Amino acid sequence: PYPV
Repeated sequence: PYPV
């Protein structure tokens, strides 16, 4: 989530 950061990025994924």
